[PDB]
Amino acid sequence: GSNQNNF
Ligand SMILES: [Zn+2]
Repeated sequence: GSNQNNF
């Protein structure tokens, strides 16, 4: 799957 981190 794809992963996104938005700090
Ligand atoms: Zn993955």
